[PDB]
Amino acid sequence: RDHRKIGKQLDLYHMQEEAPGMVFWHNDGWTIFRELEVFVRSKLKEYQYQEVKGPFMMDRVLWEKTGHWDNYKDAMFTTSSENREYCIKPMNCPGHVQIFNQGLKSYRDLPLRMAEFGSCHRNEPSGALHGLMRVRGFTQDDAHIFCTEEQIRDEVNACIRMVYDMYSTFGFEKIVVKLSTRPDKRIGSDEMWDRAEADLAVALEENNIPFEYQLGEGAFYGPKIEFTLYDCLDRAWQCGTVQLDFSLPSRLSASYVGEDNERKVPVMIHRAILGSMERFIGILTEEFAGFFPTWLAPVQVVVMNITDSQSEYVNELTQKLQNAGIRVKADLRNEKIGFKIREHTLRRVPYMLVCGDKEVEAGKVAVRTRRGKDLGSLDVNDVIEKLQQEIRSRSLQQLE
Amino acid sequence: GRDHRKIGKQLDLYHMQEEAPGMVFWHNDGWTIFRELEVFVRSKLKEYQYQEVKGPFMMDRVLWEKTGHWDNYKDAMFTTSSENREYCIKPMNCPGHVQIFNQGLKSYRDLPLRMAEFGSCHRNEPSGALHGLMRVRGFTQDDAHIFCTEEQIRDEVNACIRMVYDMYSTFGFEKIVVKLSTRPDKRIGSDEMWDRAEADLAVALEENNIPFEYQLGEGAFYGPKIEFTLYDCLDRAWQCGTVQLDFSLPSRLSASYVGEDNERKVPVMIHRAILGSMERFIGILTEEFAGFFPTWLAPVQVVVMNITDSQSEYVNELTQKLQNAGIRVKADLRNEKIGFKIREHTLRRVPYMLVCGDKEVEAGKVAVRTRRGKDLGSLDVNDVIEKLQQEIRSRSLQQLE
Ligand SMILES: C[C@@H](O)[C@H](N)C(=O)N[C@@H](CNC(=O)CCn1cnc2cc(Br)c(Cl)cc2c1=O)c1cccc(-c2ccccc2)c1
Ligand SMILES: C[C@@H](O)[C@H](N)C(=O)N[C@@H](CNC(=O)CCn1cnc2cc(Br)c(Cl)cc2c1=O)c1cccc(-c2ccccc2)c1
Ligand SMILES: [Zn+2]
Ligand SMILES: [Zn+2]
Repeated sequence: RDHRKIGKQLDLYHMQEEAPGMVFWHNDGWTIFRELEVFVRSKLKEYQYQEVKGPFMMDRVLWEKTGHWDNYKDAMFTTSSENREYCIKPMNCPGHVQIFNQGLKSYRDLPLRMAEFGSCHRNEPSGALHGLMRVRGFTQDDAHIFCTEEQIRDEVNACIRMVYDMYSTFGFEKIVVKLSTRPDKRIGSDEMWDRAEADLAVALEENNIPFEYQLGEGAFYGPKIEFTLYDCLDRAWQCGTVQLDFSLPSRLSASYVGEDNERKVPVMIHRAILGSMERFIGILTEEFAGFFPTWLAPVQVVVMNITDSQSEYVNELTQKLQNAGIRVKADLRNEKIGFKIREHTLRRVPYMLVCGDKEVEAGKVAVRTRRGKDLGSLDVNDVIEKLQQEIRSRSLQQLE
Repeated sequence: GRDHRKIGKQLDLYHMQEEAPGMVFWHNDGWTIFRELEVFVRSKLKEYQYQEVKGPFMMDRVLWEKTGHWDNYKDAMFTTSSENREYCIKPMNCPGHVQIFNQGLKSYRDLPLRMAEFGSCHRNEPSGALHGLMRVRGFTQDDAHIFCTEEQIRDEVNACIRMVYDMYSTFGFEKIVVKLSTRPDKRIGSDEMWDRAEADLAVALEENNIPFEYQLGEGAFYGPKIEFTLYDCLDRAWQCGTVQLDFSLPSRLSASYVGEDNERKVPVMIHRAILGSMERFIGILTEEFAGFFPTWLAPVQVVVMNITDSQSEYVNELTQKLQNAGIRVKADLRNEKIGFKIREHTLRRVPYMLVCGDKEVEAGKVAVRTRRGKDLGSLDVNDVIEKLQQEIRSRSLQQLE
């Protein structure tokens, strides 16, 4: 269950000293990444999020207005052109505010939910880098909700539901929840923090989620909820964050025309659920020990003949699976069926569809799992229908 | 007028600002177009048997010095530093593709190896020269590098040419000008290697019956090239596609494979992009169609609306059915005149406006209006869904008539 070992074995990715903590995604690795993106996109649609894409770099002057420069400039990559200094984006929030600030906004536009697969770069110490877990370049399943003070509870409620919804897909049901309260140094009144902490608390209560306080660990600019999932080894992974922000919109001149016709500053909610896509792929690799659920598998089905005699039946079946939208390969090599099964088992291919004379003659196929189980000979169309359902449902469980 | 800048703002596709010169903020509807263009390219990558990879955003100046690009183009590169080490923000994807190729033992059986990437490139271009989506600092290349043997070059150039015209024809671009650039004075390799390389490009074009003009002496140091310039409906020239042979970079970056003789051999590299800059191509398409995108590219493909509050449930039902069919659809149940609603969706360039009166609800039908203003009449819901699915899946340039 070492993602670095499994990563090399299944040709998913590699790292080099020429680019510390920045992943070279190979074909099969990039297939997993993209299917994870497709999955998160389906949830973005289901929870009424926009999806945007921001530039990689923006003027340091803009980043100075955020307050991040003074506190995190040493963790930021910088580059200059024509006597102007640009920061390579470590976060997507300022970029999202720039898009919000294009066009006059009304209370009618709120809540405005803006998601991005945000490419972030952090100048992390090289010596502390570790595989996909501790990197310099990562992709955040990021979103910023612009909303009224009155909309916070409902919007945080929806974030909590989305968190549990997405973790459950991967078989993560043990979640530890922590609400971080007002720190010693903070902006706004004690009243603002009372209401803000209460909003996070009520949202968790509305979802029947038990939690505990991290007293005084809240950010300068608002309280947060943190979600720690536990893998099958009972190891803790902090992935999910919901962070209230009463600072950044004001700092970056974000406003909307209220129902009272007065100009108002929107509340900002930061949330990531997976956190780092790269890290989450790392966690899944170790969770499944490379046995990715069928919907995530680089190659989902290998169709294979026992002898040369079934080659054309394999070709027809491989085309049928291709047409069904399944990631399929034909193994037509002049090798023992045992040799083929062993190789594709080692490559963690969910299903091996074996075609002998008996299968061809009956219009059936013999189904073998990477777990070494023989499901027997089944109707081709019934198997294809079943594989499609398992893939569409993003099921953790293989055919019975 | 068909200014991509004007349409980009009007349809909420993108914006650019002084704090990020020549770099694009893609808004929801613009990012929808970008992603559909990506889906299209990926369909071709599968058909033409390409792998798809993702490389790091930055790599050590030391490696960029090995390529030779540093000496020639250091001023056009963005650089950043960490722990007394200088890094270049990648202006090209080729060195990264070699890095992935160099991982794992390669044999002649692995060739041709076709490696594609939607490659984030950055060029430190003069800020005064930037304009719209056409000249930018940050762009995305529909890039690929083919690692092949000398013998495989002609066949791989042939497939590249077919892919180029396949993609350009999808968008209705049939006027393509082609230029073959031959050996310069300072070049690598034998006169014989250049003889074979130039012939491979020429014969590939001739066999495809592609008229081309030679650009004698204008080829690169490291090999000859074909360039494809497409013309829009205003007869403006856009150089988008390149097929560039490279007998230099694989050697420079220690690329090798085990030949059939079990001896180490340097692979030939083919650089190829078809759209060129994805951002620029979207700009070209925005102007070509004047924001009237073909249905498959349209941010919102269908709007379903009611005549009274009686049909509001039937509209919601039809809206869900269209969504399940894989169509980008929205319901408009607002208390506004039908003439007001249809004008808003026509201005937003929605291909199809589906209207539900009592006659439509009763018959299980829907009235279909095109954004051009053609009334196709009251048609069977399932007939309409299947017609829309076919138009989208075929990526048809034309709407139902
Ligand atoms: C959800 C986003 O919209 C939000 N902007 C954000 O990135 N929040 C952080 C957690 N928040 C913080 O970490 C705040 C403190 N902090 C820390 N390091 C920084 C480093 C830089 Br270079 C800059 Cl500019 C700011 C900060 C900063 O504010 C966050 C939330 C969830 C997962 C992860 C994460 C987990 C594992 C790997 C990578 C990232 C990070
Ligand atoms: C297809 C890729 O695999 C290949 N690497 C590549 O990018 N080729 C260039 C055309 N090639 C050249 O232009 C070669 C000369 N050149 C010029 N400027 C550079 C600037 C830098 Br900063 C560096 Cl590092 C290298 C070069 C370089 O080699 C190419 C090909 C097709 C469209 C476009 C393009 C068209 C419009 C906008 C943006 C890009 C560019
Ligand atoms: Zn944020
Ligand atoms: Zn290249």
